Amino acid sequence: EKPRYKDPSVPVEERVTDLLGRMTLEEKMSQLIQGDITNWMNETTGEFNLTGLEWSTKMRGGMFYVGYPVPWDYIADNVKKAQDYILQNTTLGIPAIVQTESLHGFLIGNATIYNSPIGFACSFNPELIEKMARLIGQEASALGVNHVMGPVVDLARELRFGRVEETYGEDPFLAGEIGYHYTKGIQSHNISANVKHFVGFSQPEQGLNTAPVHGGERYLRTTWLPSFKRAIMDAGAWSIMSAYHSYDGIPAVADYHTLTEILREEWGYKYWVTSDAGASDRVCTAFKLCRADPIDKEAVTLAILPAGNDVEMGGGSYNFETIIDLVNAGKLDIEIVNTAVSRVLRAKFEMGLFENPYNAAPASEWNKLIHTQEAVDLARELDRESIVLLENHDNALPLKKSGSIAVIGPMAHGFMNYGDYVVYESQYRGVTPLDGIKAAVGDKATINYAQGCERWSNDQSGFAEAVEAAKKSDVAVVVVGTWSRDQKELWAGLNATTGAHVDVNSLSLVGAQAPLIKAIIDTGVPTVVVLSSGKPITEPWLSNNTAALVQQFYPSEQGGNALADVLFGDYNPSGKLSVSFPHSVGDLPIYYDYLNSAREIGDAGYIYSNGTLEFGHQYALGNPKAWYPFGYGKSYSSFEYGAVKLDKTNVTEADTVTVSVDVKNTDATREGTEVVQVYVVDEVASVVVPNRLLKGFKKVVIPAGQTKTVEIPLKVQDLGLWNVRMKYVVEPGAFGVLVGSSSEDIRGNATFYVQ
Amino acid sequence: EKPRYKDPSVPVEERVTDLLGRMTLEEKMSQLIQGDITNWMNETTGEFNLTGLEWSTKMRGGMFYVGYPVPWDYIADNVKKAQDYILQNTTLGIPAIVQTESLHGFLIGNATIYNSPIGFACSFNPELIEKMARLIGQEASALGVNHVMGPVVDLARELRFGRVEETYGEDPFLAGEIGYHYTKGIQSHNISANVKHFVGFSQPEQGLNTAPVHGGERYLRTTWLPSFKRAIMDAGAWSIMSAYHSYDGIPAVADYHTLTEILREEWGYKYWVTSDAGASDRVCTAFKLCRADPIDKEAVTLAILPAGNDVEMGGGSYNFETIIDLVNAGKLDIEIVNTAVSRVLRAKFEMGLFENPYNAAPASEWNKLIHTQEAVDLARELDRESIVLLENHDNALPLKKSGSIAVIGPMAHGFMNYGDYVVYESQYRGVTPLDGIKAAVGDKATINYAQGCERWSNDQSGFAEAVEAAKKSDVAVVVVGTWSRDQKELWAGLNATTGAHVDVNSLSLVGAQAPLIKAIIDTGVPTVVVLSSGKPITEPWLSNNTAALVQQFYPSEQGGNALADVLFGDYNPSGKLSVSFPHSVGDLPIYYDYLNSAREIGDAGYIYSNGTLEFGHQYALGNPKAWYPFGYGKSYSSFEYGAVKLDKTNVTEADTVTVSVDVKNTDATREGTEVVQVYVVDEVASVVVPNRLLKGFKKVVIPAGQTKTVEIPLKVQDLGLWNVRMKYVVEPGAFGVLVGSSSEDIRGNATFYVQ
Ligand SMILES: OC[C@H]1O[C@@H](O)[C@H](O)[C@@H](O)[C@@H]1O[C@@H]1O[C@H](CO[C@H]2OC[C@@H](O)[C@H](O)[C@H]2O)[C@@H](O[C@@H]2O[C@H](CO[C@H]3OC[C@@H](O)[C@H](O)[C@H]3O)[C@@H](O[C@@H]3O[C@H](CO[C@H]4OC[C@@H](O)[C@H](O)[C@H]4O)[C@@H](O)[C@H](O)[C@H]3O)[C@H](O)[C@H]2O)[C@H](O)[C@H]1O
Ligand SMILES: OC[C@H]1O[C@@H](O)[C@H](O)[C@@H](O)[C@@H]1O[C@@H]1O[C@H](CO[C@H]2OC[C@@H](O)[C@H](O)[C@H]2O)[C@@H](O[C@@H]2O[C@H](CO[C@H]3OC[C@@H](O)[C@H](O)[C@H]3O)[C@@H](O[C@@H]3O[C@H](CO[C@H]4OC[C@@H](O)[C@H](O)[C@H]4O)[C@@H](O)[C@H](O)[C@H]3O)[C@H](O)[C@H]2O)[C@H](O)[C@H]1O
Ligand SMILES: *[C@@H]1O[C@H](CO)[C@@H](O[C@@H]2O[C@H](CO)[C@@H](O)[C@H](O)[C@H]2NC(C)=O)[C@H](O)[C@H]1NC(C)=O
Ligand SMILES: *[C@@H]1O[C@H](CO)[C@@H](O[C@@H]2O[C@H](CO)[C@@H](O)[C@H](O)[C@H]2NC(C)=O)[C@H](O)[C@H]1NC(C)=O
Ligand SMILES: O[C@@H]1[C@@H](O)[C@H](O)O[C@H](CO[C@H]2OC[C@@H](O)[C@H](O)[C@H]2O)[C@H]1O
Ligand SMILES: O[C@@H]1[C@@H](O)[C@H](O)O[C@H](CO[C@H]2OC[C@@H](O)[C@H](O)[C@H]2O)[C@H]1O
Ligand SMILES: *[C@@H]1O[C@H](CO)[C@@H](O)[C@H](O)[C@H]1NC(C)=O
Ligand SMILES: *[C@@H]1O[C@H](CO)[C@@H](O)[C@H](O)[C@H]1NC(C)=O
Ligand SMILES: *[C@@H]1O[C@H](CO)[C@@H](O)[C@H](O)[C@H]1NC(C)=O
Ligand SMILES: *[C@@H]1O[C@H](CO)[C@@H](O)[C@H](O)[C@H]1NC(C)=O
Ligand SMILES: *[C@@H]1O[C@H](CO)[C@@H](O)[C@H](O)[C@H]1NC(C)=O
Ligand SMILES: *[C@@H]1O[C@H](CO)[C@@H](O)[C@H](O)[C@H]1NC(C)=O
Ligand SMILES: *[C@@H]1O[C@H](CO)[C@@H](O)[C@H](O)[C@H]1NC(C)=O
Ligand SMILES: *[C@@H]1O[C@H](CO)[C@@H](O)[C@H](O)[C@H]1NC(C)=O
Ligand SMILES: *[C@@H]1O[C@H](CO)[C@@H](O)[C@H](O)[C@H]1NC(C)=O
Ligand SMILES: *[C@@H]1O[C@H](CO)[C@@H](O)[C@H](O)[C@H]1NC(C)=O
Ligand SMILES: *[C@@H]1O[C@H](CO)[C@@H](O)[C@H](O)[C@H]1NC(C)=O
Ligand SMILES: *[C@@H]1O[C@H](CO)[C@@H](O)[C@H](O)[C@H]1NC(C)=O
Ligand SMILES: [Ca+2]
Ligand SMILES: [Ca+2]
Repeated sequence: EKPRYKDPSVPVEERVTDLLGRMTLEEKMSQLIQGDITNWMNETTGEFNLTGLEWSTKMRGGMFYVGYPVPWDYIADNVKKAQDYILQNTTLGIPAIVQTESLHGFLIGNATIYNSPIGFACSFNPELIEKMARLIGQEASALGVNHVMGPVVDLARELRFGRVEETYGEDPFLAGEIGYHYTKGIQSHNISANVKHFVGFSQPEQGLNTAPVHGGERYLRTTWLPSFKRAIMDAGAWSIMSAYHSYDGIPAVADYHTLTEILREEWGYKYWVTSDAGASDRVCTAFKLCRADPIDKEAVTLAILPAGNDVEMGGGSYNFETIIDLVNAGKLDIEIVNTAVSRVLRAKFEMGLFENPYNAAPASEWNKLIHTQEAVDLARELDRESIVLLENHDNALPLKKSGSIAVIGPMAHGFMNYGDYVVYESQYRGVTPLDGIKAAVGDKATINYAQGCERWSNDQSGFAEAVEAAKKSDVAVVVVGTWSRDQKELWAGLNATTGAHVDVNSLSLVGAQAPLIKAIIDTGVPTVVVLSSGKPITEPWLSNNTAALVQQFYPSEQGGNALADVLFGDYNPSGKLSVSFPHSVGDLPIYYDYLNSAREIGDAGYIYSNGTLEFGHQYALGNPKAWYPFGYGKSYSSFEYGAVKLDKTNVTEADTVTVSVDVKNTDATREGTEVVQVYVVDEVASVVVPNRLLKGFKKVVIPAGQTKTVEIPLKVQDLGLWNVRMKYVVEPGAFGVLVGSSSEDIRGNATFYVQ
Repeated sequence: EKPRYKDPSVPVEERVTDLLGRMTLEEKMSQLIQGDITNWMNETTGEFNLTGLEWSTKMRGGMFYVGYPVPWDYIADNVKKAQDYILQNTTLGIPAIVQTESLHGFLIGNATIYNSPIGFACSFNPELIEKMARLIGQEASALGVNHVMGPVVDLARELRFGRVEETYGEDPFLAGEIGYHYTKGIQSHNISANVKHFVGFSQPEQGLNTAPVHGGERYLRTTWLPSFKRAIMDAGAWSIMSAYHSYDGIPAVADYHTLTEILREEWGYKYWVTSDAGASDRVCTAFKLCRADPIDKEAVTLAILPAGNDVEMGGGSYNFETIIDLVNAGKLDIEIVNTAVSRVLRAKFEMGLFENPYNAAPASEWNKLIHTQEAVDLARELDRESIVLLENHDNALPLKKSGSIAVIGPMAHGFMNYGDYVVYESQYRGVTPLDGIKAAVGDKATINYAQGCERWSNDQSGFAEAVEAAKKSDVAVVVVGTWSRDQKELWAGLNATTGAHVDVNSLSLVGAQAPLIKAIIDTGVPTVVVLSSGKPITEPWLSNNTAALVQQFYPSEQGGNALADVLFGDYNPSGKLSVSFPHSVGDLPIYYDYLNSAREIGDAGYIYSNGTLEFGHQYALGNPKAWYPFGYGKSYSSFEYGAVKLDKTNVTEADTVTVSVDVKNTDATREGTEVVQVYVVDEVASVVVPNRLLKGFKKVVIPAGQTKTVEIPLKVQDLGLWNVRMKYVVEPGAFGVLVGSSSEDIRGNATFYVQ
């Protein structure tokens, strides 16, 4: 007599079948459309509108967005009102999924802000990233959130595109490892991850946000899909978000081959796909696959729902409201609707929502769960591990805590240089470089600060003050780079050089920043430049014209403390680049995993700083090789690698090859951390393959003078290619194993053979 | 009793069967490998080596290259020796194909040099290009050549790549029309064309010569293949050359899908495919599909010959010498060899070579066939029709033949600015801008010449002389641009900014050229800039800071006379751009036929010349829209278009729609020529398609005040797409017809509907 779907002990598929058979067609439509908390919650006052909750639950009640910059109790209270309404005032009581952003911290004011993804990928520390994700899930779940819109497992393969910072770099393997760990950390709370943006999104034409992508099926399977497969199938993500683009002319939101044939029929994915925000309308408005004005809502629904895009996100025209009419007209098979709903319900059952619909903590516990010291300490630790040392001439770094230090530049103080996907007014809280350097030295050194310039201006009126600061100091630290905006300022249109919908046609420093550096170097004071940015910057004259060069991708709220830890030697920098740096925007793309036959062609030309021209061929007056390659990063210590050893030389597809190498820290006094990287070369292939691929790594702490044996496993099944019949095969033959300190700095090699 | 293959009256397929059944395996191998005239001809002395001819005919005798910078009689005599040896000293007497380059003129000294392809495509005059090709074939056949290595029907879709100049622009339709006409003109002589480079070659990664191409099958079929289909199938080209690249990871030289499934099984191509020069070795050396050192010649042959690449070009390791061993070992089916040989023989029979093996004229007739006044006049006419007027402020142009005129700049005099694929020392003959301007004015104007700068230097020591020339003149013409090299200097490594193996990471003027222009403008003398180049140049400040701006892609030997014809008003410029011009190399790609959802996104930023920054989004500080779009070009006259009329509004796939529009020349006095362009929009599609596509045009001469009715046919069968099943369909629905003066300057529109 009680419904079987309410029984926690019944197998999930039986619960899904029982619930689906009780649902009206309107109740099915409602599970597939995303609502919004502001449908019942006034964003300024927090005041409740029942009529709005009734409508939202009826028409778009399966899940709703909560990413507004409001007090914690507005979110907790109005989420509770929604879950209570569902239980008391609907027949079936299907609990809502409650969605927000988490990219590099729970998107609510005064929560912990971690460094941006492109930066924490430079840690090469997926276990530390899993701890971050567990703390983000702790913070989110405290307020009643049960779904976060991450990770991004897109690859940074088009450096003009504004969302490079949101990715884990250009490499499929590193992005897949980080996405697996991030997904696992979030879902350890029974909160759903949302792997995005499926698939092939982040190589837009011209670098423009949402522009179409040129590519074939071999590139899609070889490069784009692996990070998705690691986060979705291996970590068991409960949801996916499809993308805005077309890939070889098929919209991602309407691609049956990717969303159904690969994702379900090949991989066996069990759960649901949502569109991106207004991605449904784009089928007509951007792609012209239907009438745009007025929008053909039926045509949108008939394109995307049968393709395998189960859920329509807000931000569009709510085209799926046509489902009732389409099923009643015989234009849409009820089985397609039932499959979509089943996917959403399956995730909600497995998450535990029917047994625990509202997971918020009481108000008295929020300060014990959100912005804890454990989370702030982890923010500092992970930021510190992400900093990449690019140059260090004649032991300029680390700095002594003595004498006088100039701290110069627009990114040194006055605002926090956060990446995108932070809440409004975040930039007014956190540790700046100046704050961290002043705290580090105390009364032992004099700090001479000068802004030098505004990041958004070519005005040089601040230079004389900065030159005076440098001249009165023993060393100068100059902090410059790119900037983004928070989730109100970005969409209001305030100036930026990176972030969603902020694309660039140049990677050089903007405004007076490069001339500011030149003015300080020209004092003859040793000058340490810190790049504070969301993507590569092209200024190759910095490598040999400064005393040291440090990369800190957009910081955590502890950014200046992490930076001072490295600058003063309390931490030996250990980061390695997650993305290759070109010499110029004219040299793109620059990824390290180019196909054999790319990049290494001919001789490069050069333009001397005095204007002399030295003509070459690839290019006439420039260089297509990376300025700094994927995996690059220096240390205050030096590392010497021994002979590479394999445990097995003659293997099957079924085998694991363990790579062993002894690494010695040859420094006289300082412990350091090395990221040992393993690149695999498929020496002879039946189709053209990537020249080399990262397939393992290990980050190892090595005391001064000590030797550590580093072991890295290679699963042979993971080393295959997509052959001329579009089948995945590990072909018999030789595989080279290249071991070293970057994708170019190879210190040893070995070979094994697949039979 | 006499062999059937010798009977001219026997059907070609019976001749092929009879000859093939008489051939040894070595004789079959020899038809599939390209020899070289220098195997028997000393390039310096012309002296004959019989032993060399015997070997070359035995091992690689089907065809041979003759592109060396030698006297006419060296070519004629040593070709005759080869054809005579074949007839007297081989069993079967299979006549040789005799190959050279023809791109923009027969590649031998003192033959007619036409303007480069990217330039003559701006004529939008395929009938005039067919007359050029007929004259190139007259010149080549005079010396015993029977095969030319063109046309290039690649598209200029990557502006960094050095071979943009060799193409007919970025548009499939225009490139297909020109390639059809060029092929037809050559083959009217019973000389074979060689359509190249099949397929998808000219979008290399990073812009680098021979680098791999990312793209899908829909892009390949939609954009890359159509120009090939027009030149190959509609004009009946007797040969094709495959390319150096990989496309989505399949080498073009080893692609069974393109070379066999599309080219033969879909299209029904009857003839042969050659590799490019050393393209066979690349299967191992660049693509790593086999051992490189020592080269696995068997593996190369097993990859490319069965794929459909019949003939191995010289410049590699002559891998096909393994055919005998491979057939004898049972590794290569004799039927694959027999099919390849049959394709070569079929072309040789159809050409008429067995009846006429040596087509050279006698020496007494060479000056009546090569470099005739008819050919030189056509060179001037076609060059003049190719010049594009970009700007003309306040009737600066045309110039009067009075007063004083300054002629300034590195490209104004001292060398001819020819494109690539000219013979060694060509640059010392032809009409420079200065030569043409001095000839035009005679004693009616004073010409003040100054070089101003060297194209390859930032030295400004010549500026004072040029400023003095400008100040003493009423108007200044400044000639700058890019440069290439001839077929000895290019491969010797001399400096260049365009041409095969000369790729660039910037499109801005090189060296002191832009500062030279600024120095002349700053005199206050009206300044007319002529861009003399092989591809777009990015200098947007020229549009509104000069008096006039003229584009002349690399000239003919009559270049300065054609330029003076336009500058002084004897010809009203009529060219339209074959390729879109971006604002910056950071904005690429820039083709006009982008897919719906590309390019038109968001708001553009700007950097003022005073350094003020104006932030946008696409891009933060730049503009992804073209500076000048495909099809752009001004006139001294103005044109007013009437209403667009269609003869039929309701059509089938079988129908032709004729577009009619009245065009009036509204100038007070001057006749002018307009290129009326017709763009088709498929308003609603089942897959994402190009936003608009050129599908017809007509170049029309209109006297001042006159109205002409222009009629352009559209074959509805040509307006389809490649659907989600990769089938070509013309889908029922609306097609917009946009008529105008460029791809952006649309003056009228109409709609028809397919049933
Ligand atoms: O109306 C124009 C303009 O008016 C001004 O008055 C106002 O200041 C602007 O806000 C406004 O623009 C719209 O703003 C919102 C964000 O609004 C905040 O600012 C005002 C505050 O008062 C308010 O509290 C805030 O809500 C933008 O939202 C962003 O939308 C993008 C997608 O939209 C962009 O990208 C695609 C392109 O096609 C569009 O034209 C472009 O604008 C999101 O991008 C995807 O979003 C999802 C998250 O979705 C969630 O937020 C959006 C919502 O509709 C949906 O229901 C939610 O689930 C990510 O997970 C994906 O990774 C990402 O790809 C942004 O996150 C989102 O914040 C509007 O775009 C804008 O028009
Ligand atoms: O050995 C290095 C260097 O030594 C110096 O001493 C010398 O000055 C250089 O010549 C030399 O380099 C080689 O030069 C030849 C051209 O040689 C001329 O200059 C010297 C003169 O004394 C002599 O009479 C001349 O022959 C180059 O030839 C060009 O080759 C390219 C292809 O090679 C390039 O592109 C691919 C890349 O993989 C290579 O590394 C790169 O060098 C042609 O490109 C294709 O060629 C065909 C035409 O083929 C015909 O010419 C080449 C020949 O082997 C073949 O048998 C012929 O059919 C075009 O139709 C295609 O469109 C194009 O894609 C050039 O046309 C060709 O002139 C050598 O590359 C170079 O190594
Ligand atoms: C970029 O945005 C900043 C705001 O972040 C603008 O800064 C304001 O500029 C005016 C005059 O330029 C000042 O009086 C305000 O005090 C500025 N605010 C801050 C926080 O500095 C800046 O003008 C914008 N720049 C451009 C070029 O758009
Ligand atoms: C580019 O190539 C030209 C040859 O075309 C070089 O010109 C020679 O330069 C030397 C000294 O620079 C002169 O003495 C010769 O007279 C020049 N020859 C000509 C024909 O002008 C030029 O040097 C090269 N430039 C670079 C930067 O490589
Ligand atoms: O200061 C450390 C040294 O102690 C260690 O021995 O070498 C490191 C690497 O320095 C090289 O790479 C960076 C360049 O900028 C240097 O000039 C090189 O010696 C240093 O950080
Ligand atoms: O000189 C002719 C005029 O006679 C004709 O009337 O307009 C033409 C086009 O000029 C426009 O386009 C080019 C820009 O540079 C001008 O400023 C525009 O008026 C002229 O060539
Ligand atoms: C939210 O509250 C304020 C009143 O204090 C109001 O100005 C605004 O209109 C309200 N928003 C909505 C959509 O009712
Ligand atoms: C309350 O919500 C209903 C239904 O969406 C809406 O019509 C009404 O305008 C809302 N009132 C306020 C004050 O926002
Ligand atoms: C249920 O709806 C009734 C109005 O019909 C309302 O009085 C009651 O507060 C609602 N309860 C919840 C928990 O939403
Ligand atoms: C959390 O999710 C797992 C996996 O579906 C499930 O087994 C478990 O019961 C869930 N826990 C709760 C408390 O709902
Ligand atoms: C800086 O110096 C070293 C010279 O030892 C060199 O390897 C590197 O290429 C130089 N970097 C740049 C950007 O010029
Ligand atoms: C510029 O620097 C180069 C390289 O050191 C040198 O060869 C050249 O002579 C210098 N040029 C000038 C014009 O000073
Ligand atoms: C061609 O002739 C000249 C002799 O005048 C000679 O120097 C050169 O070696 C000859 N070439 C060959 C390959 O024999
Ligand atoms: C003549 O050709 C033969 C065969 O290729 C070659 O061995 C011999 O060296 C050549 N002699 C000259 C003078 O080039
Ligand atoms: C044929 O070969 C013989 C040498 O065996 C030679 O004497 C004769 O000149 C050759 N004839 C021709 C036309 O090549
Ligand atoms: C020229 O080619 C055509 C087409 O194959 C052929 O019909 C004709 O006989 C040829 N003419 C000569 C003189 O060989
Ligand atoms: C030149 O001037 C006209 C202003 O009427 C404008 O259309 C064009 O955009 C300007 N060109 C550039 C390159 O600024
Ligand atoms: C630069 O030009 C802009 C645009 O005319 C003007 O707004 C700005 O005031 C000028 N800037 C300076 C610093 O002169
Ligand atoms: Ca292999
Ligand atoms: Ca249509």
